[PDB]
Amino acid sequence: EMRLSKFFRNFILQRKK
Repeated sequence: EMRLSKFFRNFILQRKK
């Protein structure tokens, strides 16, 4: 939905941990 979750998404995205 947002590209903001990119910079750290590239590192790793684990919203649900």
